[PDB]
Amino acid sequence: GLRQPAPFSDEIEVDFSKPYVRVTMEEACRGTPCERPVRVYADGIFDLFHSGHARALMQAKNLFPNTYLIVGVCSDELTHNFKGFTVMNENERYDAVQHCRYVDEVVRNAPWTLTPEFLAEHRIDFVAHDDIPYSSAGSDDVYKHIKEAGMFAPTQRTEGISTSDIITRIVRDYDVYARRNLQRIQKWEEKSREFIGSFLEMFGP
Amino acid sequence: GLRQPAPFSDEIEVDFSKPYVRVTMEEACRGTPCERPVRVYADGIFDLFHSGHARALMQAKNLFPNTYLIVGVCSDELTHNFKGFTVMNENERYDAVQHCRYVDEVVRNAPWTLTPEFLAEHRIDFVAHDDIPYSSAGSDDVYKHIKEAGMFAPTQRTEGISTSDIITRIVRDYDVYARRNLQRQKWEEKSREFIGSFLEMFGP
Ligand SMILES: C[N+](C)(C)CCOP(=O)([O-])OP(=O)(O)OC[C@H]1O[C@@H](n2ccc(N)nc2=O)[C@H](O)[C@@H]1O
Ligand SMILES: C[N+](C)(C)CCOP(=O)([O-])OP(=O)(O)OC[C@H]1O[C@@H](n2ccc(N)nc2=O)[C@H](O)[C@@H]1O
Repeated sequence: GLRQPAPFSDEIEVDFSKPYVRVTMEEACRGTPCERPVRVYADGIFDLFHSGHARALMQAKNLFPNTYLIVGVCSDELTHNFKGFTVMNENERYDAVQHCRYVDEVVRNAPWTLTPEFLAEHRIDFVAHDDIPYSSAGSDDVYKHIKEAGMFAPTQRTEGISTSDIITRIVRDYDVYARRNLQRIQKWEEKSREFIGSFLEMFGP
Repeated sequence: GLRQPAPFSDEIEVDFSKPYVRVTMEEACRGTPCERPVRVYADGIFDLFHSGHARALMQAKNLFPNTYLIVGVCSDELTHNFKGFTVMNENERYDAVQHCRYVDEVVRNAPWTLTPEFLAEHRIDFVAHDDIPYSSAGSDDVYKHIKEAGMFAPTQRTEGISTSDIITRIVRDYDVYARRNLQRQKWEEKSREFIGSFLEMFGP
């Protein structure tokens, strides 16, 4: 079992007498020595941290026999810009992921698009996300180049769970509930369907 | 690290050739030889599983040098009955806890009140929860009897976070957003009463 949370990128002592060398799917799947695990990077908002996230993170932890899971979490600032609102701000979301079971390391304030230097800095061998193209402004897929590098490792999305769902579950209930106490309208019953959807647009795609 | 989730209670084998024998704070804090960890029970709804929960569990895991953390998760039925609603469904919250870092095994469909024979089958050495007396049912504290056995290990609530808080953030903005679009009166005065009432349904 684990008694303590996951190290932030900062806490950890890293060595540049160690050159940057990735591994190959074959070399990684044959499985790595204990001193040299495979290093994988998964990224996201992780708003309303839930099972869908955690399973993806488990998928990611298990890609190879010996693996080190690092997880980039984006800032509120970057997220509100390119995506929509978070219900929970970055610190809560930083704390959340630290408590996940398969998480070795947390990377704060992580970049929307990944750069050669980020990958070199954090010594990343592969990258874990779902195989849908991510369109964030200017790009049809922001993982395209990581895919092309052969660096990309796809994952599977859990069904029935998502941050939109958790929001729509609540909002749907309050909508009818508020209006009910107002009675104690007709256009609302019509626009209720219209309002809720629009509301969740603000939270992304 | 850990590549796999937490077992459930049933999913694991248990050998009853071992009689039920608890352990004192003393020889527990002295530390427990490997094959005999200390077994601690923490319980809750874990609706909207969050970091207040997760750290609560971390303390629980850390109460002793060698500690086995069992965590019970109460049913929708029990919860809707004795507490209020859950936006998360019992099967969802069963899954949530599985992915927590400090949790060795999960116990589905937990009791609202803990019983001698429940503590017997799960071989529970101690119990971790906050020291605020828990009043539901007719009990003004449901842990009092567990307290009195000296079997209780308190924990500390995190702050700024709780399952009720995540509701109000989401809720609030929508109360004002809807009304805003609505114009396309007097709701403002009552608005605070509304939200408050809405969160009463999920508990205190
Ligand atoms: C901004 N990026 C593109 C750099 C990082 C990706 O941003 P994002 O919006 O995909 O982050 P997110 O928090 O929505 O998703 C985190 C990860 O959890 C996975 N996920 C999410 C929800 C869900 N029900 N099942 C999942 O498997 C997604 O595939 C993703 O790989
Ligand atoms: C009903 N019981 C007593 C049988 C089980 C306990 O029910 P509960 O209402 O305490 O469950 P809950 O989900 O509200 O709390 C779960 C656990 O997380 C901890 N917790 C929760 C929120 C928070 N901000 N800080 C915390 O430390 C609580 O101490 C509790 O131990």
